[PDB]
Formats: sequence, C-alpha cells, structure tokens
Amino acid sequence: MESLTLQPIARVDGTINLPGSKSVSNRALLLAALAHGKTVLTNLLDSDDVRHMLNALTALGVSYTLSADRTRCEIIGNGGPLHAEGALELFLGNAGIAMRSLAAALCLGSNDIVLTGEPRMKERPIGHLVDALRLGGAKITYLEQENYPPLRLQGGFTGGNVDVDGSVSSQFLTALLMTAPLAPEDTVIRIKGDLVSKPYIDITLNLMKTFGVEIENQHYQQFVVKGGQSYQSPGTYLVEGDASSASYFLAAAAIKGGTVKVTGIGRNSMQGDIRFADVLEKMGATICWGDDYISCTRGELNAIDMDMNHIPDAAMTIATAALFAKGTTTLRNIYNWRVKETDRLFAMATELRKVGAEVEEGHDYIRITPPEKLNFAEIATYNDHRMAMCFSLVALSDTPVTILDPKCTAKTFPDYFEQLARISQAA
Ligand SMILES: O=C(O)C1=C[C@@H](OP(=O)(O)O)[C@@H](O)[C@H](O)C1
Repeated sequence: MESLTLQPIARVDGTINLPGSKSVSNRALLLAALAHGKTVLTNLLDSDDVRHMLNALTALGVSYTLSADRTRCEIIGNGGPLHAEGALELFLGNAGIAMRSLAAALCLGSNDIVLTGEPRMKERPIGHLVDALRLGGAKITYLEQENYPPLRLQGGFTGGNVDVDGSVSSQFLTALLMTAPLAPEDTVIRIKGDLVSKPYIDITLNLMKTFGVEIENQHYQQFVVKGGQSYQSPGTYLVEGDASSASYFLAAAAIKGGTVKVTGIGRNSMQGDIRFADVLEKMGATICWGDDYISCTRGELNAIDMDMNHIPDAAMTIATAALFAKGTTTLRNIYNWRVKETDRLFAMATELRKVGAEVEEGHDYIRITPPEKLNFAEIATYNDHRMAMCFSLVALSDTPVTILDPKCTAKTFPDYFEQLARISQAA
C-alpha cells in the first residue's frame, strides 16, 4: 500500500497558518443550512469530514458555493429543518459529528433518510443518541447492528423530557442541543450521569449562540431548551483554526524546537484543545499566547501523569511526545479513545511499542516508558488521521519513520506533511 518515509528532523522552527477547525466547520455548516439567510463561512476546513457534510447538504437540497480552495463557503439557508424522502442514503465516511448531528437533526418533522458510512462508522456507537431521540418522539431503525449506524430516520422528534447518556460521547448531547431548538415543543435534556469531552459541548453552545439560539445550561447536568426557535445567519463567520491540528506542531517544538507558532487560534479560542498547550507547559516547554496565535518554544520535556478527558484528541499527541520525555507518562480517563476513528488505546499502544517504548495499555489509560533510543518502524495508521500525525513526530529523533497510508490524514488535514515539512529544518 501507500507509505511515506520521513527523514530525521534536526530542528523545527517557524510559523504554520492552521487549516480550519473540523469541529467548528461541520457544526457551522449544519447550522447555516438550517438557518434563515445566507451564511458566508471563511477559513472553512477542506477535508474528508467536511466534504461528507457538504455532500450531505447537497443531497438534502441545500445550495452553496465554494471558493477555489474550498475554504470560503456561501450557504443559502433552508430556513428550517432539512427534508428528504425515499430512504435517501447519506454516506458520511467516518465523520462522527456529521453522523451524530445529522442523526438528530433529520428527526425533525417527517423524513425518510438513511445515514451510513465507512465500515468503521458502523462500529462507532450511536445508541445513546437514538435512545434520547426516541424519548423525544423520533422513529429510528437500526438497519444492521443495534446501537450502531446505519440508521433509517423517519422523523417525529417533537421535544419533551429527554434523558441522554453522556458517559461515552459528548456528541450525542451536542446533536440534541442543536436539534431541540427547532422542535415544536420545549425540551428538557437530562444528562444521566457523567459527561465526557465536556469542552466540545461549549463549542456547540458557542456556535448555536452565533446562529441566534441560547438555551439554559444547568451545570451541564440538565439543558432547558425552548422549542419553536429558528437559526439565523450570522453573516460572514470566521471559522477558527484547528486547535487539534495545531497540537502536532506545538509538540514538535516542545520536542525539537526552536519556536513554532500556529496562527488562527489564540487565547480566546472556543476549542478545548488549546489546553493542549498547558500540558506542554507542564512538561517543561515554554508557551506564548496571542490573540491569533499560540507559540511553543523548546525548554525541557518531563513525563506527566494526568487525566486527559478534557482533550481526548490532542492527548494522543502527548502519547508520542512521551517518547521524548524524561520518565514515564500516564494519560488517564480516556476510555472513549476506544470508540473513535479506531480503537486508539489499542492502536497507540501497539505502534508505540514498535519504536521501542514499553507500554501498558490500560482499559481507559495508557502508561508509556520511553526507550533509551528509538528504533525504526513502519507505522500502521488504522484509517486514522491522528495515528499518522502523532507518529510523524517519531522523526524528531535520530531515526527515520515510515508511515503507512499517509493520505489518511486527509480526514481533517490533507496538507499535514507539507506543513510539518515547512517547519522542519536541517540546522
Ligand atoms: O464534538 C466534536 O467536534 C468532537 C468531539 C470529540 O468526541 P467524544 O465526545 O466522543 O469524545 C472528538 O474526539 C471528535 O474528534 C470531535
């Protein structure tokens, strides 16, 4: 199959203008499609996940135009719930937010739509969301394995008292939050117990407000939503740079800098992954914050032991950065790595061992003891963009690394390797 071999990188230094945030991009696209008015999104991410959402909107009848680089999108709002019948199939690749958000949104009114995706998407749980949507009146059928896509949605979500489990994915709650305002009746969303990936809920609420809707958040345990609302175009909206994509470059500087500055995100960012910079600081790197940039300068790198539930994606970056740190690193409370693009705890543990680390793959944590020196490995990427980007960092050592299926990074960052190369220096 395809592979890319990265030669050793002696030092990293420079500036990266970040691609748009995937989390913000797909939420903004769905809200813009539901809203009244024309929304112009700028700095929109062009990646597989966004392309699947755009293809879904096209299939649903939403009109929009894209600039040549596909980063500017003018969306003609539908002015209400999107509709389609005839069991129209929407293929969503392995786009989590698109699948979860559309599964909820397309339950408004009457529809007859089927949501599906790549083989792995059919292994990513959606039962907690279906349970909540049904409590609100939705008619949903599992076409294959119970609790997983594909789903046939036949509408009927009207609102009311809805319970939702927030212990496996915050995406179910996000999906319900964006949908409930348009339901005819008021909705009270009660979180059953724990809520993981909490920062992403803040991203959802931020976008909802930008599009004219607010709800009552009672300490993240209950959300009171008024029904009969309408989303309104915010005019020209700037999509923040991707803080998860930034993690690789900031980590690269913490390991082999130099100073690397990423632009497009800053201290005011709504994304929880900007907190990744705080972890690098705890490890010994120096961080500089700006209004539209975050920079990291090499200091030292010491192992850490911390709960990473608040930054599940960027936390993967710490797992490979740990290869360069002094001591044993432990990342805890990351059980849901197991139900994402691949089972990331199994994948990360497996590939880290290939380059020489001693790794304990815990049920919901990972413990990494780096080797005195890394060795060459051909890294399997599990159709997971982040496995490829995380392991690209192995090249910040004396050894090259070969990354299988490098194009899997296109899920959220098509130009990843060219960008890493941009800050890679020989001296
Ligand atoms: O809401 C979002 O944009 C996301 C939330 C996270 O999922 P979980 O809530 O399942 O942890 C994250 O891993 C995913 O890449 C994007």
